[PDB]
Amino acid sequence: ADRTLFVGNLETKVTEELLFELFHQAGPVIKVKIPKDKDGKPKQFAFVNFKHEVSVPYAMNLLNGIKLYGRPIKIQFR
Amino acid sequence: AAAEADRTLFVGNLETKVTEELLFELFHQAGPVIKVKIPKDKDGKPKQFAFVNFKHEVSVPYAMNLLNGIKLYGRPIKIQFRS
Amino acid sequence: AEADRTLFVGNLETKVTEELLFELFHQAGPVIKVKIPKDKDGKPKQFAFVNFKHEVSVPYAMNLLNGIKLYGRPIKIQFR
Amino acid sequence: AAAAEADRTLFVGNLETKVTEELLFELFHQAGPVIKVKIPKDKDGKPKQFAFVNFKHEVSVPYAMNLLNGIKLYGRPIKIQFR
Amino acid sequence: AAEADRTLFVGNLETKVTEELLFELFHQAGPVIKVKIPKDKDGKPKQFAFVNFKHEVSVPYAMNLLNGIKLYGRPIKIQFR
Repeated sequence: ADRTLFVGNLETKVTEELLFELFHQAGPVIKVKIPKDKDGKPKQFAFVNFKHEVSVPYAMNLLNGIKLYGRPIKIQFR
Repeated sequence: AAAEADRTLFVGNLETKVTEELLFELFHQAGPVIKVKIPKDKDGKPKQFAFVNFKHEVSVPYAMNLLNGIKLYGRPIKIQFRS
Repeated sequence: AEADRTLFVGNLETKVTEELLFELFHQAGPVIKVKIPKDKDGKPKQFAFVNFKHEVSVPYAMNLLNGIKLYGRPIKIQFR
Repeated sequence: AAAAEADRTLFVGNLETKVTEELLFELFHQAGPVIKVKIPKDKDGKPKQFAFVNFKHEVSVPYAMNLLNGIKLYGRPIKIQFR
Repeated sequence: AAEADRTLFVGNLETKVTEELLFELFHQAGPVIKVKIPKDKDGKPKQFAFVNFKHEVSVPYAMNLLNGIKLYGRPIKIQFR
């Protein structure tokens, strides 16, 4: 839980599979999770858990603000 | 089968000289393209927009980031996923 | 005459030669010829015509090279 | 010496608390071999919000300065300054 | 045969820029004959340089590629003669 990023401002069509492939460019990714509504539907953010800590500052610089389906993601850390 | 739609982009603000062949080669850089269509007038003219159908849906968010706003004969295209 | 594989390149610095433009635009595909017309007194003018072998080079070249600075002066590409 | 070490050392300020000497070594290594990196701690402590990066080759100094100045580490851009 | 068409003026130099640094930097535009940072009448380096390329094409290439680049925080100002 020290190598995890918060990716907000996600467009409705962004899936976990898309973010994994995107953040994998910053290093091996253990898993991605878009939390689902209390009644099943995705929320508009994901948690991206890297294997290595260095992927965190690398991923932020590399991908912060990148547009997915027109909407720029917002990366935060802790 | 009709999604097909999940893999289609609306490309607007097309210069009249842009051909279906050009868009194909252009959007092929984002992945395999199944078909491209520039709808036709009742006088055969272009309506200044097209539909690009990719094979994989990952190409969709990729083509957008990579081509949206690119100028074709001076006119910047406008890519929309559903339009 | 169906040679619309040709671009106009205005706003040329005095030191831009046909050789330079050929080499510069060759990055967008084979070039048949480049021309800088000379004026009434044998002096080159401030624009050029670049004729491509393939039409696809035109939209490519426009997007790739337009507004690039040669000797500090940005070229102004036009189709017709 | 220790002035030939002063002309091969850069001051890197506006650091995020999370930035470690290791991260900086790897980052500035992209501008050439790095002898040593030091984030000073004071009195307690503590530690400080800047770093000293000592290159082996003086050429790395203007290179790194022009290559890495202003890039964001954990959202905070680093401030490189030569002597 | 005094070719100034293959030489660039590089002004607004930081005092720590050397002829060796400008050589290696401008070499990225093609072979470089010589680089000169002139001296004043008292033998003190000036804050501009002359870069002589072997090929004229390096001129428009170099100044499009390197003009305004910061050396020790100071952007160089390239001018073609």
